[PDB]
Amino acid sequence: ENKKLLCRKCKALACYTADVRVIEECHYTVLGDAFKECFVSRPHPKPKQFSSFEKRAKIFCARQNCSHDWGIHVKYKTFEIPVIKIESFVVEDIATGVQTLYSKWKDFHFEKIPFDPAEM
Amino acid sequence: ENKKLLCRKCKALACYTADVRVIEECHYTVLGDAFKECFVSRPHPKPKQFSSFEKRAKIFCARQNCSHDWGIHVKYKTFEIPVIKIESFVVEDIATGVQTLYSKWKDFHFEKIPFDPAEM
RNA sequence: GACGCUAGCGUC
RNA sequence: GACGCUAGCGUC
Ligand SMILES: [Zn+2]
Ligand SMILES: [Zn+2]
Repeated sequence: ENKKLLCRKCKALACYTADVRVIEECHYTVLGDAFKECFVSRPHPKPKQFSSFEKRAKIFCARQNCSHDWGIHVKYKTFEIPVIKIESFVVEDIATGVQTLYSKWKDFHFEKIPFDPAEM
Repeated sequence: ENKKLLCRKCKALACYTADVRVIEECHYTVLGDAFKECFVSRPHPKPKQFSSFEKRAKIFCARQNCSHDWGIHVKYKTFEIPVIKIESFVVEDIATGVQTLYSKWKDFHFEKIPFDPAEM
């Protein structure tokens, strides 16, 4: 069932599992312009290249006074997208409100939709 | 089902699960004189007391050119005993030869006989 | 980011 | 030892 991700630090809404996409069964990104508003970016202090994408920026919660580290932003194929680490969020079940703290995506089981270039 | 612990680094036989005893359902020690031949000690650089015992020393694989860290030696009640961390070892099934690498005792499921002072 | 590794610190 | 938290390094 649908879930939302909240910033672990300030509990601000980040996105919904419906917006989440999986790349190479290993990396997690989020679609839509709404999410772009929820984080700010910063040139990565240790940028580098690996696999199918290059690491350009660190990303953080947009909430001033929070600035919680949410992960990175990368160039993947012809796209520049955010890649997030679940450890930076609280997962909340929308129907019940039950909150879950994961450390690894491997432990978080949901409909893991694979990334599709045709979604932009 | 009885199994043997091998030094993770040099693969030397250390003990059997038969010899293992649990203290406070959290800490693991080894009975018998045979095990006493398999490790050497060195005063603990960062001693301290906690729970029911006192940390006196570190213990290492007695094999020279190995000396893999196996855990500690403590005064517990009126006992001087070794306390081992499972991640310093490789578990081997005696019947099949299958080897398992655990990191935490909670993950290792064997007949965990609790410590009995009546056994020295 | 995913994973692996070293060092240090902290609690019982 | 059982947990917990930092920092750095490496790999793709
Ligand atoms: Zn936040
Ligand atoms: Zn050894």
